[PDB]
Amino acid sequence: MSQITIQARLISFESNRQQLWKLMADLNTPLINELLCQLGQHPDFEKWQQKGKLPSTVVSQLCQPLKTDPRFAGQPSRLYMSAIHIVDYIYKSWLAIQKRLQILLTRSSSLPFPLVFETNEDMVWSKNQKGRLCVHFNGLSDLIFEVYCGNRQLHWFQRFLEDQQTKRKSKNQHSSGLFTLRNGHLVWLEGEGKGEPWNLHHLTLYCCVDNRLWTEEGTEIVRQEKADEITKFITNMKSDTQQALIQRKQSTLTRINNSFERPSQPLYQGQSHILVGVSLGLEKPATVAVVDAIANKVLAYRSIKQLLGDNYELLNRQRRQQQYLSHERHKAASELGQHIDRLLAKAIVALARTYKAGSIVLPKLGDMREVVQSEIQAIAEQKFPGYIEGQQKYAKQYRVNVHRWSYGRLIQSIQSKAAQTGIVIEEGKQPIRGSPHDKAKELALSAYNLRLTR
RNA sequence: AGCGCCGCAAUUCAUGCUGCUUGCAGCCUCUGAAUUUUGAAAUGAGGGUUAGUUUGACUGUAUAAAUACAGUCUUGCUUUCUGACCCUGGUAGCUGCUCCCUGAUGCUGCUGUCAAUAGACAGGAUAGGUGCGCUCCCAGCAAUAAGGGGCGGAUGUACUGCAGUGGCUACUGAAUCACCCCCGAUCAAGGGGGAACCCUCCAAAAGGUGGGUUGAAAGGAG
Repeated sequence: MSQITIQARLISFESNRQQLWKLMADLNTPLINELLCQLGQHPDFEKWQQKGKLPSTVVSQLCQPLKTDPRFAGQPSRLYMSAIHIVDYIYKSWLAIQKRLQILLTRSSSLPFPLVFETNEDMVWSKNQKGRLCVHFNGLSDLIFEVYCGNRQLHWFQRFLEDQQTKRKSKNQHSSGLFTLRNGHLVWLEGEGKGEPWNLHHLTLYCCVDNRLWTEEGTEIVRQEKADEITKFITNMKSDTQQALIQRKQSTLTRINNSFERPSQPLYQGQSHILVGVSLGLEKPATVAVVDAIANKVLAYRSIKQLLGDNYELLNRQRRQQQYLSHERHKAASELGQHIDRLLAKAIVALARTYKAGSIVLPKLGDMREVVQSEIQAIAEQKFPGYIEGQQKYAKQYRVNVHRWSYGRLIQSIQSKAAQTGIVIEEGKQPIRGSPHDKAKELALSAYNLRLTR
């Protein structure tokens, strides 16, 4: 469930970029547009409106005659299935957002639609004579691409090259599914300026990798899980296609037994009894309570001011920017909230790792709006005792001065960082009319009680 | 006057210390939370300017672990703050809305000089405020059928008045720099020299050789 996106820039000759632009803009983009129009006019679209799913079999069965079409004749079938995967993902996202919010539905832009790659054997690496990390995809392999990236992204490509060399050196005796690659995305970045379009817009690649494949212990865990799943499926099954499938599965099981030359790092196994709870508020948007959960003595209290080491002014800056943006919208973004959420996630994960924590609880996003409203109400009578005009005025002022804190982004960041480290994530009921530190402590004890009962 | 925010005193607490009784007694030396104060420490600023520095990876030793140290490679992807730079615009076109009063609401307000009133000339954002911003007030103005008061042309109840407003395109160009310059490149490859600090060696010393510092961070895409 955990994936990491690695970004890189692709540099090649002018003729190479010209060929790619002539191959995508004039072929793939009209492909995407025409299948979007076809599914819009497809008679089963109305039936598919009810259920938020779309199998790829029907899309392939409606798309394969375009392979031999004169306008779209020259293109690898891998790019065609990339296009159908892209349209499937886009339509699934459209169904998801329509169901969440519960025609033509076509928009346009300047950069060409991307290129996907689910399999990993097609994308092949090589070492340049200069020393760069060249990549050549399966199909049009005579055209070379140079990869450029930062210091914290080059070692993943080094591991990709090492995996390729190990695969080709051992006569393909190693497992292909054990590679760190998950997905590959080929996009552009809207290069500004004037001139030739192919020489103006940069080309970039995103590689989806798995956290549990970088270290050795993760690679033993994942191969043990895969072997257990394969054996369980075989015993469940214990028909030429199914037969060939079972020999392929046993062949992959044999391939798994071979070990990769990967670095060894000790695995983190947090204690089950130790708990960490995080409470999301407004006056104190994030509070942390590290509790033993066995005896009612709390190991650690942490307010948000201590979490951001020499970064507390960033919260005030983001609040001011949010207020200004709300005022601007009321008349008719720097994306700092994402950075603050990621900083908070890193700080909380570091705090949990310091205290040997293994379980952390977060409030649920859906039912915490009433929690925010009750916190506003509680601080309203906190400021003014009993005259309802005072509480109403204070609530209006406090709402206009400070707005929401983008809780869902924080939830996603915490989940991603915990999955990167290996800390269990739980949910619980946030209590009402209590101190935020006491709120976090009560949430942690409630989470421990729920885990004990369930 | 009131709202949020940064921190100064004092009280309490510990999420800190003193001892081990490993949860209890005391305290604020460091670090944080709650409470009255006030305008003495901090937050705070319009638009951009990089192949930007750092937060990297692997191999071992101390450490149960975090963490520190020694050896090798290195890269330019996307961002958050901070430091420095010019400026509040020019060339040509397109487009929305329009009498007085009372309004919710919105715009403006930096310094010195020529015209009291239109506009320019230079510096420069320490842009009108209690320490700073804010749908909040300080004056002017603007617009909307939010209402009232209408008048002329118009047979007409419809329409127009009683010269302004904001937005979009191609060039221009100011940064194209993280100590600062020069050289061709910004689909690509760096080199040379210079001023300041620290360590070691030569060196009575001056000075030179070898190394490091010339800011810190975050990243799963959609």
